[PDB]
Amino acid sequence: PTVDDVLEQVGEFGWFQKQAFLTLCLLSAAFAPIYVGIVFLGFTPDHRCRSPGVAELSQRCGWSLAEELNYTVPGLGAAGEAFPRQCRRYEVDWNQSALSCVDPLASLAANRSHLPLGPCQHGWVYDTPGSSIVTEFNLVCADSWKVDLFQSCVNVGFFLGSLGVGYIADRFGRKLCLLATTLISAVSGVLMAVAPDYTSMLLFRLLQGLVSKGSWMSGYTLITEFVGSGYRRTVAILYQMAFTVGLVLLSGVAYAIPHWRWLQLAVSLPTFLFLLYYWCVPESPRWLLSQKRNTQAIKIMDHIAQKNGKLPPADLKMLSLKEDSTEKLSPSFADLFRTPQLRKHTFILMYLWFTSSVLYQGLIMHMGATGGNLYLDFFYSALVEFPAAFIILVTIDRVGRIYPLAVSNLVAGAACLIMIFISQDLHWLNITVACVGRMGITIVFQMVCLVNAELYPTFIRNLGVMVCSSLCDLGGIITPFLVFRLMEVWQGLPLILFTVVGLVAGGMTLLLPETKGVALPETIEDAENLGR
Ligand SMILES: COc1ccc(CCN(C)CCC[C@@](C#N)(c2ccc(OC)c(OC)c2)C(C)C)cc1OC
Ligand SMILES: *[C@@H]1O[C@H](CO)[C@@H](O[C@@H]2O[C@H](CO)[C@@H](O)[C@H](O)[C@H]2NC(C)=O)[C@H](O)[C@H]1NC(C)=O
Repeated sequence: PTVDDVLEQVGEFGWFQKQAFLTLCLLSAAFAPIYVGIVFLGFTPDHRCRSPGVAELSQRCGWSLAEELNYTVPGLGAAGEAFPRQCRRYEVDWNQSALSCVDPLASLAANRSHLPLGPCQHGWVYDTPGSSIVTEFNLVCADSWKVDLFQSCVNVGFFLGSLGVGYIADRFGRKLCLLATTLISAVSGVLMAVAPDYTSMLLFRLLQGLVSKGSWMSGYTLITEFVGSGYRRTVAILYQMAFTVGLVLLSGVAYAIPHWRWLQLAVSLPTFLFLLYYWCVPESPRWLLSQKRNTQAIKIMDHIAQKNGKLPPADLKMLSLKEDSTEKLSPSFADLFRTPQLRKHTFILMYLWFTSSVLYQGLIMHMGATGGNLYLDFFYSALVEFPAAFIILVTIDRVGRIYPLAVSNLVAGAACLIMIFISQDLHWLNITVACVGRMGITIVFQMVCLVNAELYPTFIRNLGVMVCSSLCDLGGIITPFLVFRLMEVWQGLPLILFTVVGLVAGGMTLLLPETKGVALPETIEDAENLGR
């Protein structure tokens, strides 16, 4: 009367599992807006210093947008690539000075650079018709650093949330966390759009970052626990695919409405619908059974059999763990580093997370010049992930879960290496090589997530995956400074480091035990002898 066999009897993947998976995938997309970052709220368009006198002249004679930028604005390329043109204003009186359209300012100085440069007051004039956060608070020239501060604060919030949000989810249940966390995320999201100043917006976004990953991973571990042992692959890969579909829909809607506040409100409000559909999914049977609440576990098992339509087994009355467990099974950070096998697995997984994040950031940084349309580039980037899900879904149960991950990490490393050594000049080959590298990186990410979830015990699974994921955020935060610093030492130093890191990660992946078709553990002592 173990949880595995009885679950198979009612059905590993039945209508109940299908409905629960669909309801959770509805939640998967809601994490795309929070994780994408500030790419759609903080895009910086072209900008010049507003001038009152230009408005009067704009109507007197025929004008064009390109023409106006040319001989009304200070020229670029002097004392910087575009520092003068971006946020410097000559301040020469353009009003009550009828110098003709042909020679508006040429006559006065007979030279452009030598002209007088005044302050860039009167705010700014931006190109895009829509409004972003940069346009809202004029975070353009003097406060340009504030965007980096916002991004870094959001990232450190992510890191803290990874470190801490796991314990509450693990100790107090997975449904309670998925409810409170998503509720806080929703109530902050709609609140950010009504944020008056720069501080409040940043605070609400920091809170949402603290809570979002906790919500997403609670849902992931809930669905993984619900699905049978054989079908973990399908559920996990489809959850990731649902996240990608949410990302694509985000790109589409972001193109639909540019205004950042309306975007945030439209993205946040639908989360209340999912909060309304919390009624469907009950607590994971495994967590309840481990916590010694067998009555509710059997009550739930009766329901799944009912919804499945297959008669429940008569043996449920004696449902329990394989061996008589202790009264208390509380999760704690202390228990995560006691068993040498568990400690080794945790270290390997943390290093794999860090390597994946660093390699991803390096690959995206070393990409080619950005396209004219940001939205199309983002859509293509999201689309490249679907082939990864197609590939991973067909090989996990036929070749295992260790060799694919090792080969994917090594493939991303070799992609970086070929980018470095072989000619990196603009060619059709380079874009395809970058796409292959991106596919390898996303395969690494998804495989690491799945194996890390499947490796830890049921009563500490969420905490372990959280702690191991925190290193991904740490690497994402730290890598830009590392790449900037190393570039000074030598021209191509960063890519050698990327290649060696990838090779070492691929090598270390081999130590991790295989998990092809093995029931996920429920006791730490059981997880210690998993390999044996
Ligand atoms: C610049 O825009 C982008 C921003 C981010 C990305 C992300 C690339 N990958 C989809 C990352 C996969 C990592 C991800 C998975 N799977 C993940 C899973 C578990 C994690 O730990 C619990 C985790 O850590 C943050 C990330 C998702 C949920 C974010 C692509 C982008 O291109 C579309
Ligand atoms: C950019 O602005 C300069 C203004 O100095 C333009 O140079 C003028 O070009 C016209 C012909 O298009 C000549 O008749 C003028 O004599 C030029 N000015 C001077 C001071 O020699 C230049 O053409 C502009 N370029 C664009 C693409 O708008």
